[PDB]
Amino acid sequence: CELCCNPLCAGC
Repeated sequence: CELCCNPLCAGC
């Protein structure tokens, strides 16, 4: 998620 690898991460 710190890389926004998954767009459903918070803030992505």
